[PDB]
Amino acid sequence: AEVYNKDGNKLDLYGKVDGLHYFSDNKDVDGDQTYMRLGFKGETQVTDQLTGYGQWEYQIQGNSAENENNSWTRVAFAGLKFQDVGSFDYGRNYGVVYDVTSWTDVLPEFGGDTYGSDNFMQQRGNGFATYRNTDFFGLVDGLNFAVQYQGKNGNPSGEGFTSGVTNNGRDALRQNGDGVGGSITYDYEGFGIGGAISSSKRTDAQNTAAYIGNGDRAETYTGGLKYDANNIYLAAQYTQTYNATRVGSLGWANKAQNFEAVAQYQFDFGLRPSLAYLQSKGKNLGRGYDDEDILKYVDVGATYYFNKNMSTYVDYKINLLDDNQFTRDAGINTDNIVALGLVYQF
Amino acid sequence: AEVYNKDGNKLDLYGKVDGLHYFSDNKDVDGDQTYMRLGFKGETQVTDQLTGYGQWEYQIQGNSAENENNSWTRVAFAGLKFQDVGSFDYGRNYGVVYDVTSWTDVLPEFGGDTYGSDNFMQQRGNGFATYRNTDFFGLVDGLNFAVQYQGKNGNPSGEGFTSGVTNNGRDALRQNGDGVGGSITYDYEGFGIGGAISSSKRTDAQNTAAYIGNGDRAETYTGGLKYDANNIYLAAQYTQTYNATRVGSLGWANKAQNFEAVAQYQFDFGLRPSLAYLQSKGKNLGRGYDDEDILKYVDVGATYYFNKNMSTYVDYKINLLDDNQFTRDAGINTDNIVALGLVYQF
Amino acid sequence: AEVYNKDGNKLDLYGKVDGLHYFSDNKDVDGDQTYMRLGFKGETQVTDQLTGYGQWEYQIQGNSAENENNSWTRVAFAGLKFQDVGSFDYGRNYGVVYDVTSWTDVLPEFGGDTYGSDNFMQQRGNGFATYRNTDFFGLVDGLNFAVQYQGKNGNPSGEGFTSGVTNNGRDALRQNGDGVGGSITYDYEGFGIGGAISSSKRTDAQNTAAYIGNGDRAETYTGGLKYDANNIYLAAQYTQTYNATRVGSLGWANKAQNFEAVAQYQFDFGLRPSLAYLQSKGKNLGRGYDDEDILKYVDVGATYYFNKNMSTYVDYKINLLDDNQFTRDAGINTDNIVALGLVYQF
Repeated sequence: AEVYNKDGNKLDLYGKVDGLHYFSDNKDVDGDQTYMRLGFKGETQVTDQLTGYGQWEYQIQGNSAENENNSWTRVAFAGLKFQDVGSFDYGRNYGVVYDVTSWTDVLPEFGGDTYGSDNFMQQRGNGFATYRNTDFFGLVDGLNFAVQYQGKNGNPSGEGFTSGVTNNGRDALRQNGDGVGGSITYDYEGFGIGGAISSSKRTDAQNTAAYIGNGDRAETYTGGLKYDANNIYLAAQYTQTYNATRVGSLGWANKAQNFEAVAQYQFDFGLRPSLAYLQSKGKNLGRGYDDEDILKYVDVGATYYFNKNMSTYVDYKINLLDDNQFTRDAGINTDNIVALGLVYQF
Repeated sequence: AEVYNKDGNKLDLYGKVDGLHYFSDNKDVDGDQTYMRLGFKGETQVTDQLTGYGQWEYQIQGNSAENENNSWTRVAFAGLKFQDVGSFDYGRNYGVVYDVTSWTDVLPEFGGDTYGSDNFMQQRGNGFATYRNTDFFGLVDGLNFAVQYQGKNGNPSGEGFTSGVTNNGRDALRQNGDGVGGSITYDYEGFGIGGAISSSKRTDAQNTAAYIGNGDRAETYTGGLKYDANNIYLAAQYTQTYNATRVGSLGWANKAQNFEAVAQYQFDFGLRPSLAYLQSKGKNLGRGYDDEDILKYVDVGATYYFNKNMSTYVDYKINLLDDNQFTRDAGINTDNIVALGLVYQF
Repeated sequence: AEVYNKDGNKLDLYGKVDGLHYFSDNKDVDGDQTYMRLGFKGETQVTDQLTGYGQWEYQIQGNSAENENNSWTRVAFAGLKFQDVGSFDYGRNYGVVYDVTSWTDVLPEFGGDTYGSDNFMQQRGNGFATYRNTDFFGLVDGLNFAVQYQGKNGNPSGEGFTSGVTNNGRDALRQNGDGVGGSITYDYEGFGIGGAISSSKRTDAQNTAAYIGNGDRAETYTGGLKYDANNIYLAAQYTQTYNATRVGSLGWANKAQNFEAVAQYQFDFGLRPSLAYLQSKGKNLGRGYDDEDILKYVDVGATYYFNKNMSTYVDYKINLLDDNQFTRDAGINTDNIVALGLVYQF
């Protein structure tokens, strides 16, 4: 919670430590996943109508030995917020789509893995500019909508590259060009209807013949429904991506028609049994397959909260993906996983 | 100290900065050792009988240049604590043995180097599960005992390995298998008697012919005495490890019979002169030596506290190890060291 | 600001998040420069005349992807401060010269780039020992002067080196030997006159034939003037370095006669228009050039503060360096840059 509050500025340092264990026949994930997150969320009141804010979060891994450090900045964004107008921020922030897919991201640890960090515009990414209007400037409540842009993160500097070079370059699986997107959402009577659209130009370092799924731009459409009332949570979402969904290490997919569903219930003592189904179907991707789903699994779990600071979760990912050549080339999991976690948070 | 305390939860952010300098003829340690530690120790009261807690500490090095970062998570563990029953935690935590050897870890900077981080079960390590009972459920005070388990941390993923692979793999000198251990301690009238036992299965990546000291399991026994009264501190400890004591880079030792002693005195203004002797004898290790001690030195030092936040220490490690072929192969220090430190802590 | 204050010790955790964007034809800097800084500045009152303090700052980069972490410790120093005597600190701290050149370091993001971190003695560096006397032990106010020493940071350990090895070695462009320096400054009636002198022995790893500018020691002289009154800021500074000014990657320069000037004005609402000119002339360096300036540019910018926590700056670096062979060998920028930043700070 808030730790400093005086002279027109408040600042809370938040975070968590998660002692986590993965049990899987797939020895690439089996083991210990203990980690932590630490960050701050500061906000100042410039005037009775203008606000400023800065948030930052840093995830560190606690399962590595003493002689290596695994950690990364999840979010680091600064902006302003003018009342009944909206808020504008810049930095490394969440994607336009994430929010609606965040409706199906209420799992203990798994779930919402039809995308990853440093994807096109569908999760955490750098170079973001987001304008989020709340209540349509007061016409009606729970009618928010956002417009967002992102700049290019091309090839790294110093690696002999001569085209598509940016000071913060990276591997081609995580690069991107100039992209724009929007989102619209209405949440009333508990019922929530959300929609997102995004497009992003692709770089030449990604248009190579090694990575599959060549295309000019990446275009994502998402439509989702949600229901959160009387200790019940239901959510469904359907996304269609064109040249915008990763396929292991082989690159991306031409199309991807994934339909996610999740249902949870909150009991009067702190038990939350969750059931979430995910299927992401790759279609007309190429290389001889020309049709094969990227992901298919169910997740049955239970989270037990003792308060708003201490909790523990059990999770069971039943993977319904048989081992074939496409999976073995892409490196996509096919085994059932168990996740036992103990989370402290402040 | 505590910085946030309200709504049934308290959280203290603690740490220190240490401006340290090493003076040694061994140019591998001679130079600047300035560093810092930062972390949090949060605790919430679930019920009048059930507690939750989470601690985390991160050590960063301040003697490196601007273009590299040296740091690592020392401890990151979360658990619960039920009164007159005990506490159970998980994550990266301290070993079963450490506590009793912690009796001989009261030196300024040196001392307690018969083990290192990511050893078998004798210091900080990942994948820990520890149940510590206090006062034998109330029968008698100062009679605590702990039972602890640790899982395997095998070979890294993505390095072509096909056996003993875990998601948090590392080098073979720091791997381990499934291990279990216990400890029992009685501290009354200042007199403290402690004992620890630990065993750990070894992985096949460690059973190679390159690293010496092949064996099925690693077995450590420790017995120690302590005395802390009327501004006096005495401590002695004897450990015997089988296939569990590192020998530089060549692997481990078959046996190791180390006997540590330490004596310090606290004066009425803040002076603490410390004298600590360490000898760790490797026996029947192989490769032609078949008998040679791993470590032998004395440490004379003085710590001056100005308060509970600011202190400065002088330390003099007289190394009684002559330079032979075994040391030069293992990379074990043989020179006398001086350590001048200025420590601020909060 | 201060977050913990009780029992004779105070501690403030400070920092900032900066959403920054660089626009440049030089694709090595063009892109996103969003970053953050986090640290603590603790201080305890030992006696009514003796103080202890410890500061630490850590800069992390937020423009990198999820699978790499760019960060570094900027300052980490601990010391004591006896009233009307002075303060002594050790660790990674700022250089003797920086302060006077800090008079021309009042730019939004650019400026003060005639040196870099891990230079000889003119900015942040490790192994520092600084004694700063304030008011000449009370004879006259605003007459402070400092004496500072630094030890060697030679070659890294484990890289087959046999001479000039330190436990915290680095690349030869950032090494150094035993150096000493002093500084004297008088600030009265707003008028400030500052002067600094520094000398540093050079290591053999830097005396190679690959890096240009061979010489026994590095010697820097600096003289500067400042004026800060009635919402006006003027500053000028002249440095002459011998074997102490970096030249891209080719090593250093034999001489460097740089003359920096800056002028800013603070308006009654928060606008600060800044104009800063920098020229650093390399002379008699060798390799066939024998005369060529290291840097030459102007910077026109404007910073707008909304409070002491939220601000935003625009900056325009007009580079007056034409592209020749020397620049292309050294890797020195030649293009005009634009910098748009949004800074939140606590």
